[PDB]
Amino acid sequence: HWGYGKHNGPEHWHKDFPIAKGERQSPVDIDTHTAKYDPSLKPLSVSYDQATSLRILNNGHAFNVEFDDSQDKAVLKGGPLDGTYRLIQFHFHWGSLDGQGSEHTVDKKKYAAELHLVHWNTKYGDFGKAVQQPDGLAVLGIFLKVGSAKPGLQKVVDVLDSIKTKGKSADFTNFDPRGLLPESLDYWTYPGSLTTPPLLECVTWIVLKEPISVSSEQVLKFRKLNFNGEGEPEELMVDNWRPAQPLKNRQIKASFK
Ligand SMILES: CC(=O)c1ccc(S(=O)(=O)NC(=O)NC2CCCCC2)cc1
Ligand SMILES: [Zn+2]
Repeated sequence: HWGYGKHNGPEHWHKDFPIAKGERQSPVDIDTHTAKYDPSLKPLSVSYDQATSLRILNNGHAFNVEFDDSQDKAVLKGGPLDGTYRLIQFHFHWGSLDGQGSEHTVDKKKYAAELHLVHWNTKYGDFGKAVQQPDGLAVLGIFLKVGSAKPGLQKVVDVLDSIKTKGKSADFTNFDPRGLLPESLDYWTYPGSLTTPPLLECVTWIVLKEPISVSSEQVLKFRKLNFNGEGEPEELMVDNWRPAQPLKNRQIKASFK
């Protein structure tokens, strides 16, 4: 099936998933100087107090921390969003080296990695139905650079030896994702897509300006992960990112001057 190699990589995806060359594909380059401050943007409300992690999954693409999205416990609202969006999962995309890994770029700049806190609109009832809708998902994009450790990322780093290969999963309760947030909620926003197949055009994107600092050792653990399944030739999970896509008929709004 699809992957990130020479033969199944992003440039091959359009064959099985035509929308890949569609009209609102993610990620994009964020031209910070082309983006308009939008006064009419309401403030971003990130309400992660009752957030309930359950499991961590290696799906052979990335790893997902899954949350109990059976009630309004950890929600994204305000900003550009109309209604309430439930956190289902977060995952990263990262590089073979520190000079790459991010999917979104800022004035063509690539970060070491990028966090997707994935939420779905509660008016659609569930995630599968939400991705069928243009306003179905809100993804909170956060850039990772290498420097200081993120203390609140270490619990996730420590358990990754337990989910080394495709398919493997671990109980992962009580993780507080507020420890992955930067200081500032300043953000760009655009209409966009899932960045992997099926690349559905169901995403309101919210990328924070302020990156979080992770340690080289924290990112080195992500790179020790495996695309392949247990008992298979070792392919290291690195450069699991989609390059920037054509902006087409889209304006990127900013929450700040
Ligand atoms: C753009 C973006 O953030 C996003 C892309 C795909 C999906 S999905 O297809 O609904 N999720 C998964 O089942 N897999 C996950 C995701 C892709 C890597 C981590 C693993 C969810 C969010
Ligand atoms: Zn993602």
